[PDB]
Amino acid sequence: MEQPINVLNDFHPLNEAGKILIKHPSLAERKDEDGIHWIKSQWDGKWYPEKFSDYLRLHKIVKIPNNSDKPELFQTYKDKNNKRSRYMGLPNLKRANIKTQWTREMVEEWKKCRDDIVYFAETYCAITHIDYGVIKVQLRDYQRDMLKIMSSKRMTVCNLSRQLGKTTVVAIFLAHFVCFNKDKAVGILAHKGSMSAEVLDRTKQAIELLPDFLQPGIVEWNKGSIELDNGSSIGAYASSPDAVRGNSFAMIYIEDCAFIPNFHDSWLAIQPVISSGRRSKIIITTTPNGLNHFYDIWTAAVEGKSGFEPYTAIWNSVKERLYNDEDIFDDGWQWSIQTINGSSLAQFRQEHTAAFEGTS
Ligand SMILES: Nc1ncnc2c1ncn2[C@@H]1O[C@H](COP(=O)(O)OP(=O)(O)O)[C@@H](O)[C@H]1O
Repeated sequence: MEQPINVLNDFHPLNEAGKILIKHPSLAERKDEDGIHWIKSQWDGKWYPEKFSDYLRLHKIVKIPNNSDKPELFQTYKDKNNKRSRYMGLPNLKRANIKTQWTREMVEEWKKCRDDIVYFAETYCAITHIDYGVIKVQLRDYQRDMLKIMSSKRMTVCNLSRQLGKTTVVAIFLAHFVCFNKDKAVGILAHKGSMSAEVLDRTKQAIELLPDFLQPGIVEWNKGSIELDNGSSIGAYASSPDAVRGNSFAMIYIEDCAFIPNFHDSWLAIQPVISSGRRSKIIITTTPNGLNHFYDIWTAAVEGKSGFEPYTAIWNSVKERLYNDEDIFDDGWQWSIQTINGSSLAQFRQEHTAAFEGTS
């Protein structure tokens, strides 16, 4: 008699010791509904089609309609043929302080966007599909959750894994913040100034695609900063105490925090910003880098010893990873095995499970 009767013959590197971190897909619940077979994921308790083709089939592909002829259709309208209303002859950008008359429906739609960030994202924001092109973005569950937390909490710290598409959500969040709030100065901080310029560029792209009624008039449009007619702005900087002390930000966004050398002095300088009577917002996102400064920030948040709300999302947040090479749902069994085998458990734990190398 070899291994017992009812013991699965498939093993996974992640279950390297008595601890089952990933359950075999054959043990999951299954059901038939809507004419197809479904399997329940162990990661979120949600149902997924057995076939990747159906997973793709069930997603809506809607292009961002190009409408520059019918104002009545204000939701998709952008007056780019009339370069008089344009900024620097730019067809996608709206000109500042331009007197415009609105209808009742337009005011309500604008308010709806101001108060429902998720609705704003999936109705007026996009991503570039490989073959379909520029279409409206359908947020991943973690992106929807992240957007909601960043908007509802004054300070948020996100411990994320790599390649989750987080820049897309950050861009939408910043675009939303400056478009629906007045006189708010936003500062983007990163290890290198070039990194912050990239975040700013992604945010500029989102604003550019917005219809006339949602897009604020453009006052300034540089590679290092922008200013809108509502008085809000965004600037890209290299993290340092001087960058923090040198401006009065309503919001500071820090990119890849755990990989910023000597961040401690920047963190120190941010304490007065946090405790200021102006109630500034602070958003931090990063993947782990051992037991350094970020580990301390994260731990305080998780233990409730700071004003920061913690948020985390790991590798299984990207659902395409839950289908194998034969386009069959396997809850990420194969993807994780190949990723670990192609690197190592240590690298996978840090890079994809958001674990802190600096062991407990
Ligand atoms: N909800 C989504 N639906 C479809 N594609 C997405 C989504 N979020 C991100 N992406 C795509 O993932 C790609 C890489 O993500 P990006 O936003 O650059 O962040 P990161 O580089 O950290 O993954 C982008 O080209 C983007 O089009």
